[PDB]
Amino acid sequence: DFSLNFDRAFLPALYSLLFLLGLLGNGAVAAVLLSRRTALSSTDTFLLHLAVADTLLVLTLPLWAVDAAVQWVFGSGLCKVAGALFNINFYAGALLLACISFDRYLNIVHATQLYRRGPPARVTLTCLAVWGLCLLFALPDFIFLSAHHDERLNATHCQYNFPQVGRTALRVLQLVAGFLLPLLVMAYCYAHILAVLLVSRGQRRLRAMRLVVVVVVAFALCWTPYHLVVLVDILMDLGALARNCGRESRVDVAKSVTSGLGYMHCCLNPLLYAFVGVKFRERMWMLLLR
Ligand SMILES: NCCCC[C@H](NC(=O)[C@@H]1Cc2ccccc2CN1C(=O)CCC(=O)c1ccccc1)C(=O)NCC(c1ccccc1)c1ccccc1
Repeated sequence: DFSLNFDRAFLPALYSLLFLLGLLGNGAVAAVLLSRRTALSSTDTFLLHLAVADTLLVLTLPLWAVDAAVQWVFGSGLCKVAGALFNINFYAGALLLACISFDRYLNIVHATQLYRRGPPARVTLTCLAVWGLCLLFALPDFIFLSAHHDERLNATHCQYNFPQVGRTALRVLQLVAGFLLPLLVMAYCYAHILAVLLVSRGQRRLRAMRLVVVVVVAFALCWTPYHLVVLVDILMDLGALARNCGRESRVDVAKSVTSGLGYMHCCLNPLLYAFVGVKFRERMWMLLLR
């Protein structure tokens, strides 16, 4: 019962603070961006969509906190709705970070082949593609997610009724599409950005390099701890390890803590991609004056 009590005494407050801070940060980013009368640049649009995704993901948190505390008490319909929202927004966030990195790489590395004389380079096509792909990936949540009434704990939670092979397949898709592909795209793009910036000439390059390194390190540190534990759980399930109660409890608590840390990244997104740029701070100041 150690894992259950730890969840009870630790998830409510953490998710409450995440909810407050995410609603106050990503909402502020969204408002600052939507306050713009003129056009919005490519990275501005991607940041807007990222802010919306993070807002929804944090919005669904308190229901999950209640789930951890006592039990699901909203029926299966809200189980399905919340799960779909969660997965859609998580995948959207990952792919939007990858798209932001690719846009930065295109603008800085291939700087002389994409030059434009101050037009709006509309990028809504990729945003629609991202959202459609996220819906396609979340379909299984729409299909399977239900609220089983456990006869072992007498509880009632939002869990999948997949077959075991299905659970492993969904875990593998999570790992591949949410972590590995975004991480590789980010790594390539930002390594090339650094390679270009080290051989550039200016005084603004230093902050750019530091920001790039911080962004990559933040993503890696925040998300690796959870995906590594997910890989350990896959290894256990496929027979690569021996099951026991103590290991089960360790895995459960580790998953809880690592997931908390991971959603802390969607909490921190405003502090890295939005508030550090002079453009966004100027827009924020203008808005607050208004
Ligand atoms: N043993 C019971 C809990 C097993 C799931 C595990 N729950 C947690 O750890 C914490 C703490 C915790 C404690 C005890 C009971 C419940 C929870 C809920 N948690 C949450 O925050 C929400 C998760 C959730 O109910 C959910 C999310 C999406 C769709 C449907 C449901 C977890 O793995 N959650 C994050 C994970 C994931 C969730 C569901 C299915 C597959 C994976 C994830 C999803 C997307 C991106 C990254 C990670």
